[PDB]
Amino acid sequence: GTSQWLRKTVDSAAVILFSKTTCPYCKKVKDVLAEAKIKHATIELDQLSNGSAIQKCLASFSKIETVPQMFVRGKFIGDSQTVLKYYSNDELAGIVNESKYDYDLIVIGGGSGGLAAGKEAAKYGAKTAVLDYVEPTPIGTTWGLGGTCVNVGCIPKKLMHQAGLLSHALEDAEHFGWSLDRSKISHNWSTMVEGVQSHIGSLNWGYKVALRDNQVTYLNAKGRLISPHEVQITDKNQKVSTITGNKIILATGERPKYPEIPGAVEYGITSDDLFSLPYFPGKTLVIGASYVALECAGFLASLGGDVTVMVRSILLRGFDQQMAEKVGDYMENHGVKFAKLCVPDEIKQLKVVDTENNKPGLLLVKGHYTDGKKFEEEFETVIFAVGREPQLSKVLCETVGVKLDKNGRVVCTDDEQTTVSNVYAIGDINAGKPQLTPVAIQAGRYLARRLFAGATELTDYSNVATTVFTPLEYGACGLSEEDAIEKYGDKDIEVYHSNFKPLEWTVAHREDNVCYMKLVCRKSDNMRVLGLHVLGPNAGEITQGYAVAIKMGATKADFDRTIGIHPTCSETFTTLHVTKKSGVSPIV
Amino acid sequence: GTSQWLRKTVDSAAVILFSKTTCPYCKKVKDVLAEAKIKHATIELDQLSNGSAIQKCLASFSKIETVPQMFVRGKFIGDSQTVLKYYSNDELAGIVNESKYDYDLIVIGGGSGGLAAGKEAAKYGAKTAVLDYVEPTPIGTTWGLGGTCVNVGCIPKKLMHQAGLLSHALEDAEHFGWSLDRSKISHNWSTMVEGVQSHIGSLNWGYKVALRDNQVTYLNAKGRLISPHEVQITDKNQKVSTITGNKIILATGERPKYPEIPGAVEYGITSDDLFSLPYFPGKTLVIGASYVALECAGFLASLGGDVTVMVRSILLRGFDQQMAEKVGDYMENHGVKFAKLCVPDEIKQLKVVDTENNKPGLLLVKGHYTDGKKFEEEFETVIFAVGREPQLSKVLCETVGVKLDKNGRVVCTDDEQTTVSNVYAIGDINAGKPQLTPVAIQAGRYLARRLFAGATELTDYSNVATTVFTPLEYGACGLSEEDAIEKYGDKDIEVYHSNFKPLEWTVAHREDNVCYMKLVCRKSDNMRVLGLHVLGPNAGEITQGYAVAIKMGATKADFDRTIGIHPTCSETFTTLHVTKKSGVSPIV
Ligand SMILES: Cc1cc2nc3c(=O)[nH]c(=O)nc-3n(C[C@H](O)[C@H](O)[C@H](O)COP(=O)(O)OP(=O)(O)OC[C@H]3O[C@@H](n4cnc5c(N)ncnc54)[C@H](O)[C@@H]3O)c2cc1C
Ligand SMILES: Cc1cc2nc3c(=O)[nH]c(=O)nc-3n(C[C@H](O)[C@H](O)[C@H](O)COP(=O)(O)OP(=O)(O)OC[C@H]3O[C@@H](n4cnc5c(N)ncnc54)[C@H](O)[C@@H]3O)c2cc1C
Ligand SMILES: N[C@H](CCC(=O)N[C@@H](CS)C(=O)NCC(=O)O)C(=O)O
Ligand SMILES: N[C@H](CCC(=O)N[C@@H](CS)C(=O)NCC(=O)O)C(=O)O
Ligand SMILES: [Au+]
Ligand SMILES: [Au+]
Ligand SMILES: [Au+]
Ligand SMILES: [Au+]
Ligand SMILES: [Au+]
Ligand SMILES: [Au+]
Ligand SMILES: [K+]
Ligand SMILES: [K+]
Repeated sequence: GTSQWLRKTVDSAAVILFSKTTCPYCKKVKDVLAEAKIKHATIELDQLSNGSAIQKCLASFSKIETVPQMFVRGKFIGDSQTVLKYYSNDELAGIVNESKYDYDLIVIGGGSGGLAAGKEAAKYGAKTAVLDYVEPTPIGTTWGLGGTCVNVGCIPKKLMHQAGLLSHALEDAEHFGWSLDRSKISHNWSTMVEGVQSHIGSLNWGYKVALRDNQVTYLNAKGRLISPHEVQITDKNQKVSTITGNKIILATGERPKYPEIPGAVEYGITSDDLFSLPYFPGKTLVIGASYVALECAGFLASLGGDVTVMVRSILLRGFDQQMAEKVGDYMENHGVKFAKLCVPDEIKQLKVVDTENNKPGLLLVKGHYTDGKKFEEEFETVIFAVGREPQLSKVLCETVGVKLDKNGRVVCTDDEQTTVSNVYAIGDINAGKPQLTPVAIQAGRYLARRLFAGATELTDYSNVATTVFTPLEYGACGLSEEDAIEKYGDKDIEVYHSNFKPLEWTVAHREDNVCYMKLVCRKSDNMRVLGLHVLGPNAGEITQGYAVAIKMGATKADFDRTIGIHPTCSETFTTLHVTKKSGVSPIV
Repeated sequence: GTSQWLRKTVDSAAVILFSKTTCPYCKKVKDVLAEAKIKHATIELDQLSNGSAIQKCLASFSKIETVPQMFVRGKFIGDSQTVLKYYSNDELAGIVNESKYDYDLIVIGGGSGGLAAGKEAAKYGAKTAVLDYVEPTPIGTTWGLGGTCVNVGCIPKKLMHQAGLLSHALEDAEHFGWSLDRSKISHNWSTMVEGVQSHIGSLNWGYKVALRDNQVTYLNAKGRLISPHEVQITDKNQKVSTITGNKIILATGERPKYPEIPGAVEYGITSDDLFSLPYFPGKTLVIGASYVALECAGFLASLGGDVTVMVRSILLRGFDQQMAEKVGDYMENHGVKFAKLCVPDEIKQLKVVDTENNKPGLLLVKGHYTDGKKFEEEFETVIFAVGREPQLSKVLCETVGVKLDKNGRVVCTDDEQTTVSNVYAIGDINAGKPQLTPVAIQAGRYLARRLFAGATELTDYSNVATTVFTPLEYGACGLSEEDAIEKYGDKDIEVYHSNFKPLEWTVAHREDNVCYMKLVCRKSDNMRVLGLHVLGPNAGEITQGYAVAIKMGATKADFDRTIGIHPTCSETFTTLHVTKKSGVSPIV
C-alpha cells in the first residue's frame, strides 16, 4: 500500500509538502509558501498511521527521511534549509512554476462537475484551466458560465416550481384567515423570468469571480481533445489554438434530444429555451415523460397554463412505477392533461412567434396512437423533453482512444479514469452514473483531491437519493419495488407503507390520502431498507437525512427505535407497520 | 432468559396464544377467536430461536408441550380441542371475560401517551379503561379528548405557525410574479381560530370513535389512585365511584405554571387559553423564554401583533445557546420586542375583557429589571409561559407509595415502572424524560406491547430529536455544543458549521446568511456526530432523517460520503468543511 500510494502521489501532485504538525522547520516553509502565495498540498505524516513507513520510502525520491520535503511535479526540490534558500534569491517562484505543459489540469466543460474539479485542484497549487462554451439552441438561446444546473436545470426549474407552489399558498392563506382575493389574482411570466434570470446572472458572475480568486484560468472557448495532452480551443473570434495539460478532465455534460421528425427543430423548444423564454408558453404540449417533462408541465399548469403531456408508454422510466403513477395522478387531478400511448409525426407552423409583442406562435401537432388512430391538435408552444445526449464526437477525436459506450458516454473506471490514462470523465458523460448535480460535484472534488492532494477516497455512486420536483414532490433513495423484487424474489421482499396528509392541508381543505410513503425491505437481511420512497411536500428535505442512514445499512428496526418529530410529514417513516402482503389499506 | 421471560409474559398477558405458523390446529383456534371477535396476543414459536426451549417450559404452566396453548390472565385454559369444545357450548366468551378486576388496564389521562397505551393494549385483548378530564383554566377554558398535544399544544401551535408563515409566502409571491396586493391584505384571528378548532373538533371525535371501535371504555371522569389496584373516579354529575384494574398507567401530563404575583391568575392567560381565544390578543406581552413562549410570540407578530417578550435571563434554557441566540435575533429583526433581564411584580386591570364585542381588555404590567430599575407598560393581553408542572397531588394519594422527585414527577425504571409494581408512568410526568408527543406515544405503545403481548423492547430516550417552531424553525438532535464540550473537553470537540440561504429566498429578496447549521463531533471517536443543529425553513423535515443515522452512530465521514439532493437546504449537511477552530467565516 504505502509504496504504491507514495509513487502515485509524488508523480501526480503539482506542489506537495510532506510535513509534521510538531515541527518548527515545517512551519518556516508553510509561512514562506503562504507569504509568496504559493498554494500546495500538505501531508501531515504524524497524523497518519503509516507515516513512519512513508519517511523511509521518501528516501527513494529525495535521499532524505526528515521533514519537511517539498516536491514539484514529481521532483524533489529541497528541504526547509533549501526552500528558504531559494526564497532568499527569489528563485522559488520560478521553480514552482516550472512545467512540461501549460497546465497541470485542463477541464473541458464549465458546469457543476467541471467547476468543482477546477476549484478543488487549484487549492493544492495545480495550474488549472477551465473551458466552457454554450452552443446556441436552434433558436439561438445562449447563457453564461455554470452549466445546465445553474442556467437551464435544477436552479431555474426549482424557482419556477416554487412560483407554482405559491399558487397553492395563495389559496391556503384564505382558509388560514388571510383576506383575499385568490380568484382576482393572476401570474406574470415576465416578472418571474426576469427575477429568475437575475439570480442566474449573479451565479454566472459568482463563478467567474470564484475562478479568478482561486487563480484558475477561465477561457470562454470550445475545447477539443486532439491528443492525450493536447486540447484545441476556439474562442469568440474563431481563433484556433492548442494548449497542453498534464491531466484532462472531461466534463462536457449533455443537451436535449430532438425526435427525427419534420418541424421539431424549427417550431419546438426544449428546457434550454423555456427558462429564459420572453413570452408565456400558453397552451402547451410537452412531448416526453421524463422528470424534466413532468416538472415543467407541472409548474406551467400552476402558472395558469393549458398543458398537455404526450406519453409514449410509461411515466418516469427507471423510477418506481407505483410512485410514478401517483405523481401522474396528482398532476391529472390538478389540470395536467395526458395523451396516452402517443407519438408525434410532424409539427406544422400555423403562426410565427411574435417577437415585438411577446406572444407565442401557433403550431399544428400531428401524431398517432399505438393502435393506429390519428392525433391532431393545435398548440401555442411545443416542448420536447424526449431525453438528453452527450455530444462527444464534437469534443473528442476518435484517434485519441477514449472509449465510449453504445449511448456515446465515456466508459470509466471506479476512479473516473478513461481508457487514456491522464484523461478523466465526470458528471453526466460518465457512463452508468446517476445524472445529478451533487454527484458531479462529489466526483469532481474527490478526483481533484486524489490527483493533487494524495487522497485515496473514491466517490460512492450507490444509493444516491433523488427528488422529482413535480407539483407534488417525489423523493427516492435506493431500489424501486420492482427492482428489489427482481433482484431478491417476491418472498424475500417486505414493503411497509402508509398514506398520510400534511397538517397544513387540514385547515386548507386539501385531499386526504394523497401523500404516500413506503420502505422496501429485504426480509433475510434483518429487514434491511433497500429503498425509501416519499410522495409529499418538501420530499427532498425529507429524504436527505435518510440517505445517510441507508448508506450506513439501515434496517426497519433502526427506523422504529428512532423517535419522530411532531408535527412533521417525515415522522411517518418512524412508525410504519402496514405491510403490502397483509392487504390492509394504507389509509389513516 | 427464556424461563424468566415466559413467567412474566404469562402472568401479565390478558389473552395470549402460543402458536406455530405451520399448524392446522393453531389455525382452527385463530379462526374461532376471530369469529367470536376475541382479541388476543399471538406468539409464533417457530418464528423464534428459543421457541423449542419455550415449549418445554410451557409444560410447567400447562402440562403440555404442543401448540396451540391458550392462556387467560395467568391461567392455562386448554388446547385446540378444548378451546373449540368451549366454543361449542358457548362458554368461551365467559372464560376470556373472567377477571379478578374490572379492567386489565386503567389509563389515567387521555392524552398522547394514554391513548397510545390504551389502544395498543386493546389489540391484544386487554380490557382497557381510559380516563380523561380537563380541569378548566382560571378563565374557564375547557376542551375535548386528546390531551395537550391535540387541543392546546403541537397541533394548534403549528397551524397558527403555518398561518404566520403564509404572511411571508404572500410577500414572496409578488417577487415570483404574482399580482398583489400584499400591503392591502390583513389577517382575521376569528377565521383562523374557527378553522383550527374545527380540525381540533374532528380529532376530539376521531379519538372517541377509535376507542369505541377498539372496544376501549372511555370515561369522561377525574381519576384518583387510592390503592395499587383501585382508582376513584368522579364524573360530570360529581358521582364518586371506584373501579379496579390489574395494571395502572399514569399519563396525566402537565399544565402551565403561574408566577406567585398579584393579578396573574385573574388577568393573564396561558397557552391553554390562546388557541381558542375568541378575540385577537392585540398588543401582547409574553412572560417567559421557553419554546412555548417564543413559538407563540413568533406567530402573533406575523399575524399583525405588537408583541413583547419578557426574559428573566436566557432564551430556551436547556437548548444550544448559540442556536437560541440566533432564534431570538431573527425574531427581534422581524417585529418581536424583548424586555431583557426582566421579571413581573403585578398585573393591574385597566379595562375588562369585552365579551360581547370580541375585544381584549387592558392591563398595566409592573415589573423590575435585575439592577433594580422599574418596568411599567400597558398591554392588551398578558401571556404566561413560565413553565409547566405536573399536578399529581390531585391524582395520587401519598399512601399508595408512588415516589415523586423534587419537581413532582414520577420516578420510573427503564421500563416505566413506578415504585408500585403494577403502576406505570408515561409521557410528561415521567421524570428526566424528553417532554414530547412521540416520546409519550412510543413509551405507551411499547409498554402495552410488553404488558400484554410478551414483547421485550424498551423505549430509547437518548438522542430524541426536537424542533422549535419559531418564525425561523430550529431543529436539533443530540447534545448542544456547550454540553459536548463539558462532557468530553474542548480539545476533543470539533464543530463543523456553515451559513446558508434557501433557494426560495433568492428571488424573494430575503436576508443572506440567516440560516445556520452545525455538526458537533467527538474527535477521538472517529469524529462521531454527537449533536446536529439546524436553523431554517422546515427544520423538522430536515432533522428527522438524520436522527435515524445518529441513532446508528453516525460519523462526519458518513455524512461526507452520502450524496446531497439538489436543490435542498438539507444537502448542506453532506458537504460541511469549515471548523470552528479554524476561525474561517461560516458564510458562503
Ligand atoms: C431541466 C433539468 C432539471 C434538472 N434538475 C436537477 C435536479 O433537480 N437535481 C439534480 O441533481 N440535477 C438536476 N438536473 C441534472 C443536472 O443539471 C446535471 O446532472 C448536472 O448539470 C451535471 O453537470 P455536468 O458538469 O456533468 O454537466 P453540465 O452542468 O451541463 O456542464 C457541462 C458544460 O460543458 C459545456 N461544454 C460542452 N461541450 C464543450 C466543449 N467542447 N468545450 C467547452 N465546453 C463545453 C456545456 O455547454 C456545459 O455548460 C437537471 C437537468 C435538467 C436539464
Ligand atoms: C404550547 C405547546 C406546544 C407544544 N409543541 C410540541 C411540539 O411541537 N412537538 C412535541 O413533540 N410536543 C409538543 N408539546 C408537548 C406535548 O404536547 C406533550 O409532551 C404531550 O402532550 C405529552 O402527552 P401526555 O400524554 O404525557 O400529556 P397530555 O397530552 O397533556 O395528556 C394528559 C391528559 O390527562 C388529563 N388528566 C390530568 N389529570 C387527570 C385526572 N386525574 N384524571 C383524568 N385525566 C387527567 C389531562 O387533562 C390531559 O388531557 C407542546 C406543548 C405545548 C403546551
Ligand atoms: N533536515 C533539516 C532540519 C529538519 C529536521 O531536523 N528534521 C526533523 C524535523 S523536527 C525530523 O524529520 N526528524 C526526524 C524524524 O522525525 O524522524 C532541514 O530540513 O534543513
Ligand atoms: N395436541 C392436540 C393436537 C395439536 C398437536 O398435534 N400439536 C402439534 C402441532 S402440529 C405439535 O405442537 N407438535 C409437537 C411439536 O411441534 O414439537 C390438541 O391440541 O388437541
Ligand atoms: Au443544478
Ligand atoms: Au429529458
Ligand atoms: Au405529507
Ligand atoms: Au401534539
Ligand atoms: Au412553558
Ligand atoms: Au435554508
Ligand atoms: K420518449
Ligand atoms: K421564567
